Amino acid sequence: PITGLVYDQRMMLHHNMWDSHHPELPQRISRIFSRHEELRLLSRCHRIPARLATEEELALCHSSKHISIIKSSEHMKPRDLNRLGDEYNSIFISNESYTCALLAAGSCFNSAQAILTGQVRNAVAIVRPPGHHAEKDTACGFCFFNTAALTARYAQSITRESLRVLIVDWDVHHGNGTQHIFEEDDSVLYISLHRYEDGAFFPNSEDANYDKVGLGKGRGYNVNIPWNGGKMGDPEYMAAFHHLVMPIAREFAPELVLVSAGFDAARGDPLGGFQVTPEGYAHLTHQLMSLAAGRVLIILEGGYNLTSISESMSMCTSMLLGDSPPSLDHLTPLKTSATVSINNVLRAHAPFWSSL
Ligand SMILES: C[C@H](NC(=O)[C@H](CC(=O)NCC(C)(C)C)NC(=O)c1ccc(C(=O)NO)cc1)C(=O)NCc1ccccc1
Ligand SMILES: [K+]
Ligand SMILES: [K+]
Ligand SMILES: [Zn+2]
Repeated sequence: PITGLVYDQRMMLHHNMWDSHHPELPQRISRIFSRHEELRLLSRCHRIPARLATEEELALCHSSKHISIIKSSEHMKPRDLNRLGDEYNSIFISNESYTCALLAAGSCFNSAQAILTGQVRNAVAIVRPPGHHAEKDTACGFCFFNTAALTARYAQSITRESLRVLIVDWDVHHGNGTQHIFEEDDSVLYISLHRYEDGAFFPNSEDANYDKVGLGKGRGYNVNIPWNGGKMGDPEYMAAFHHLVMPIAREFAPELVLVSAGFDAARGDPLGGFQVTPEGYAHLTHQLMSLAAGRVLIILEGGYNLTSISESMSMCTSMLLGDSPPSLDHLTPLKTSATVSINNVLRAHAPFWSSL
């Protein structure tokens, strides 16, 4: 069994012209890549080439107007780049942003293709800018195009329209864009765990609550696991996976698993305030590998402590390669509010999933 890896240094060119120290740094992906080399993980993987997504591929999820506007940023003057960035919630743009976003999506397309055609069993994509806040018609939260959602649609386009795709989003923030793109869809099961705080955490919408279960034929195929009341870690994520993510995922029986793998719930993250450990992320990865004949693609989203994300994603790759899961700490008892959250989600999703 072969693990694939895609990384292209050109995705470092997207940058914040107003604040060179903004945490969504080019060095996020180069530090992760260097750690894969130091831990001798990189040489164990099949190297998947990056490529640009095409505009027809972007149109699987995004409107013609959104694609055109972001594409035009490649040729804008600084004053226009500044004005364009201000037309979105939490976006900075440079002349290289569009190309980097194309590279991030196209890299994931090549990895999903490699997985689905049997060239590799599973794969990891070290990409930026991230994707899961991007909506059909707008950029948001450092995301221009929704890489994970696009990869699900691309995978369906090269197999069959009904290919069952699971997206697990363990970035600390809700993937509002991914939820909305698939809200009415029963072919793509979206499961997000995220810091919620009764709506007082980015992206600041009640769409992230546990009672948003999907719409129409998609009812039951949107699973929000919202955390409230302080710092969650390995015990809470392991419990949510044990009682919610994996039972629902097994009943759905995905043919492809995409992980929106932000590492901003990691211990040490300056923005997330949580303390999932690298061993925790290894155990989450190892559980997902029991799905979909092992067809798992791990896609970088957020995560802003350079050392934490480098250790955390390297631990995921080590699991994909088949290494034994590392020992976890003594798991402290579940925090009270996490028990509440799990009970709320179970109650909301019991109508739809007999295994609950
Ligand atoms: C005030 C509020 N602030 C933000 O939205 C900050 C903006 C920023 O960059 N701050 C610098 C900092 C990151 C160092 C804190 N963004 C995030 O906190 C953030 C963090 C992580 C991810 C992510 O993707 N993780 O994976 C996405 C977004 C803001 O702008 N309102 C403007 C508005 C306009 C229009 C409507 C509503 C609102
Ligand atoms: K999430
Ligand atoms: K869905
Ligand atoms: Zn995030």
